Amino acid sequence: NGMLYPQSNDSRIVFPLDGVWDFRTAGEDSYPAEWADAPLPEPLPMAVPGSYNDQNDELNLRAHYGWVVYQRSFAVPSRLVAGQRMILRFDAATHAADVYLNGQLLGSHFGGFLPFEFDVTSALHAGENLLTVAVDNRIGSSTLPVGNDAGTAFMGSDNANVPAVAEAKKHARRQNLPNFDFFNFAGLNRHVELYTTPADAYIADIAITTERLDHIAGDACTAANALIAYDVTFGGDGRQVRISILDGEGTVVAGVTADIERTAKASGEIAIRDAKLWNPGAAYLYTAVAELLPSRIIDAYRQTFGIRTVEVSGTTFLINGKPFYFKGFGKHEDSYFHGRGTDDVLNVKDVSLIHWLHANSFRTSHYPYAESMYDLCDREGIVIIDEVPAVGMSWLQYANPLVAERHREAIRGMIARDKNHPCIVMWSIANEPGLDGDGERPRQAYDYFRPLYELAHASDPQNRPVTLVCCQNDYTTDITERTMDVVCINRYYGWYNLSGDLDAACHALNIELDFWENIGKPVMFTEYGADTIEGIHGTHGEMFSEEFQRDYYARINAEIDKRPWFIGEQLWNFADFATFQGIIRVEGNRKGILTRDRQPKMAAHWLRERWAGIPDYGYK
Amino acid sequence: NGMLYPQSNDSRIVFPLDGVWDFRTAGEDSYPAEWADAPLPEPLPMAVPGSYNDQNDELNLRAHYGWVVYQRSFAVPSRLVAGQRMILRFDAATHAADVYLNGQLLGSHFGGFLPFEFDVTSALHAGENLLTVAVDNRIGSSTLPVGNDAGTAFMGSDNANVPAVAEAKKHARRQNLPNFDFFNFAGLNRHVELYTTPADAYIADIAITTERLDHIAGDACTAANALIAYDVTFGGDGRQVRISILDGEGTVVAGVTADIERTAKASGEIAIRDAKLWNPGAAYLYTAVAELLPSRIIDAYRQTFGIRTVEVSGTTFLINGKPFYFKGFGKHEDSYFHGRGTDDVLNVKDVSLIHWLHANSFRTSHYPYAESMYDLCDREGIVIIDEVPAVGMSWLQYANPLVAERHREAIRGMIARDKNHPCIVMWSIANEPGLDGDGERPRQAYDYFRPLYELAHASDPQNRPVTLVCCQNDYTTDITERTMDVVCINRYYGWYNLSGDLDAACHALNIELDFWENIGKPVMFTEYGADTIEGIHGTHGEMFSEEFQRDYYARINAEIDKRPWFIGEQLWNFADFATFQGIIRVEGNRKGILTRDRQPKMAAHWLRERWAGIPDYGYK
Repeated sequence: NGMLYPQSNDSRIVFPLDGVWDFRTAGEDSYPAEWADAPLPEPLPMAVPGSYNDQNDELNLRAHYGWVVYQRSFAVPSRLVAGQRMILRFDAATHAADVYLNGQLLGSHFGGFLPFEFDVTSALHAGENLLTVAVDNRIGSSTLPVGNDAGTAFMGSDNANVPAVAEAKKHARRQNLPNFDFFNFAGLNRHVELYTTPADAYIADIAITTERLDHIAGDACTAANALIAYDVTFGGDGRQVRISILDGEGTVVAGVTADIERTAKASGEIAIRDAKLWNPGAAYLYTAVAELLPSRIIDAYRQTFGIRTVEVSGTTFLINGKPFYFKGFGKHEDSYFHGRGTDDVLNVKDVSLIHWLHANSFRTSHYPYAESMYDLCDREGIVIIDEVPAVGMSWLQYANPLVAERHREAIRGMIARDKNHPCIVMWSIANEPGLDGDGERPRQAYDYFRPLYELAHASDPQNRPVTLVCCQNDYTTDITERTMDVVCINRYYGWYNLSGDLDAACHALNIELDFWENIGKPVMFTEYGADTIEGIHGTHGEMFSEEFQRDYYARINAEIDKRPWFIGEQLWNFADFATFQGIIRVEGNRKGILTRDRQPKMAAHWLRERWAGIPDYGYK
Repeated sequence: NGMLYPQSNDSRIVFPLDGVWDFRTAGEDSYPAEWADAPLPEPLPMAVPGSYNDQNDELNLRAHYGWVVYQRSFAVPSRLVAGQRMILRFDAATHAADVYLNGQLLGSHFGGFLPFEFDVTSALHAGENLLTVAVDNRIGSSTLPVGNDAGTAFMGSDNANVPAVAEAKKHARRQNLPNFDFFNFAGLNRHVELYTTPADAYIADIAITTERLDHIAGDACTAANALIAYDVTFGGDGRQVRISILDGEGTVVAGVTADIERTAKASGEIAIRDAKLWNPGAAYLYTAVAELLPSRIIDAYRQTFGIRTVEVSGTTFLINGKPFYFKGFGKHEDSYFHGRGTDDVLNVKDVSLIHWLHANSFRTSHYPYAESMYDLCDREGIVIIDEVPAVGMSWLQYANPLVAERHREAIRGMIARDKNHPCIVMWSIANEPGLDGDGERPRQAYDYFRPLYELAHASDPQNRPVTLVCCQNDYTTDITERTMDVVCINRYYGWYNLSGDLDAACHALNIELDFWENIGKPVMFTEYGADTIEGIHGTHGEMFSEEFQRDYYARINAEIDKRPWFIGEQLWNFADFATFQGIIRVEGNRKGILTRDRQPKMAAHWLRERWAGIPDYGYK
């Protein structure tokens, strides 16, 4: 269950496998088995980590459907592997992968956005090893994120009644048709590494929680006492683990030795007096050092954490008991040459842009992001809503057992991966599924989602709030969104409807606001905005101009400011990003308040000025 | 019935009324009629001719619904009006006008793209005269071009099932919702002038026709003999008219003196040897000078004309008996500050661009253009397909008698204004009306359009072919298009359907071309294309890039080159132009091969190269 990010220390070494690999495209539903047995013939170079789609302009890899195959060699010293447990970790391979080492199948994985690993202690050998990783990009009616099996991509144009068109569709080259509004970037999107733990007994998982705060200071910077809980799981095979709590200067401030009981597990609580709390805008981090004992140490793992509480109370969202206000946007992992490939230079810049804007939060629309971005947000005091790739879903999926299982896997796997970040305050279990309509459809959606909501509460030792991000729908027949712990709505009044009329758009919004006023749940925007081509200007700004985007936020934000129970504004989007090509996507989605190159459109300046005058705590 | 453009000479003077008029916005369904009795109060300046929408950036005149009132003063010497018939001509007031001169209502007009005039002999007086013109911009289900009474504009986005949207629509500010893909520019779009004829008897109309050509040269530059026919109508009240035919040097090469018979009319024929023929790419113009005899001259008009025949024969389009191929585009009367207002600097520049491109034709999409433009294409050898504003129609309109009358007025009024131009080779009676479907719908559309097809044939003394420009539809249940003289199809395979997939698009195209091969009529494109933002580039061009627009035409044009019966390629559009705002219109329609400022995109260079190798005659 545990997927602690590989660490190097006195018991453990991490050997990164990143670099420029060999690569070949292969078939729509096969690849040659002998490519895992001997060097790939006539290989193309491919950097990892990185999407493969934008790394070759001689090929049209954006159009590729099916498999591709990655390969490299690596050698490691014998004295490093001797006696150790050897683990090969894939931070992400999108969407599915088969992995081979020295011609032997290690195993397969499905789920493009969460890590998997393999024990390679016995397949490794001395000298050069040959690592082949076949990667399947296919999406469809049973994958998460959801592909369309036939027809068009999401928000695609059609003339389906034209006989020529129905006929030509039967014979068109097969391609992935996203039922989601971002490009289907594929491949070894995050890092690959070999790493070492002791073999006889090792730390397999840690979980740290904030159980209780007594007498939080008026400014929320400290509490008189913090009660944290620890849970350490071990693998392998009278034993003990020492747990030391380090403050932000590394000083030991608490420490206990705990008995390991046999799914070997040490569990307990620790009191921290004068604890320093973690807050949006004022991060503070501790470390939990777990040392498995035999003076010598058998195994060790340093787990970062932050001391804070999260609680929904009536129509308030309380962090360390203070009424928080979300200022932010949905993001994407998306950039010009990487595609969805992790890039920590961009993560760092993006976090400073978040501060420059005076935002305080974002959502991982629409898949768990690379692990380092959460470590960055823990240290920079940015709040995250962590979301699974359950985007594109409708009634066809709810009745599909394989989708339900993949959905539960993504939820468990996300929470297992990310449970220790203080910056995560809330989980999202889907983006824009079909929840409304008539007949049994609202109930069928409810019955699909209610156990997933429960599953997110039960997998999280911190028991954070759980939401479901809702599309623009008939809010009167949707019975699912209103039961979430926070209502998170995507609304495009004045863009996809009442187009360009901000008066009518604000009047429509207030009518739906009047509906949510009585539900008695905290409500926030998780999407709203307007496609905007930088450099299109007008004195009376129309759709696609910079002015219209600034006018859109100014008018919409003035409405929600009148609602005490509206606790957050996460717009769509932080930055322009790539989508499948289509008549409404001008080189992708252009709702960024920043360009794809992260430059600020007029609305970013206006939003930065508004957010500089809105406090994290106490705005409502 | 005739609308000869105002001409000055020994018997007639034209007094222009263009310039900077006074102006006011008024109400949605009314304006103050006492404004005709005195200077408009607190007036704005407004240049005439021109759309008013983009002449004031303090107000949002693009958003204006209803009436505006223009006004100016003018004075002329009494010795000029003395004894003369005084005609006040509006070349175009879009869409409807009430016209007042010195407080007297002169009358009203509907039809925003065709000239209309009033006899003011008895409403003029010495000194300053006060001219007041109310202009009505409203469109709806009984106008041509067609507006939508509720709902969205054409190609508009909606979320109609959201209750807040349905409720906000009831109270939204009224705006015109075009059922056509171009901005509803209104005002005194074309020139205003007062002109003189003799009162007692005057030339009222002139029509010249090329009746027959004997022994046309191999290169079609001359014929051994040409038979032309004249028809001169007079107003007012043993008389005669002298008709002289001047060649391009002004030499009288033929001439006749004809008897006038009462409705007063002179008609006859005139043989012209070694006649110099008007062809695409090689214009030649004659002048028919009509002189009303009493040695003195009572009245005179100089009517330009060109000698050429047009004939559809099987699957060929014959100009002077040679098989012609259309190269060109739909156009728009559209530019940055003028809106739809006429601009002769622009007309001259566009005609030079048509030459630069090696194009030979365009269509007047989707309304008759200004009269100067056709004179310019007469002298520059550019063929025109002339089209009425019947755009946006479906079954709702076919049962409306007010609309059917407007449609007959537009066809008769277009052809009466334009009959003499040799550059006009073909009439279009409608753009993209609903024609297909099931039940009685196809037959209803056929019963509506067939009398209009006959009316165009019978209004035109030259009896040129008539078409109807068809939208992308189910060509197997459309039964009207196939009965036109030439089949003119708007097709967006690979743009609005099969999006981005040029192989699938070309397959679909060929399936439809197989249908049309069996029909046996000459066929041509009148629209096809791809929105394109200049500067957007990719090595594998995706939609909106310049490379995609170029690849779109390369692939499509290689398919129609395989079809001998496919007689023309008029793409959409010559240049980017403004539309009602919406999610598919990035600052208007971007399918121009030129930008709105007439700069070549990549595709314009590619097309220029293809067209330079394609002859006007004999390519197929």
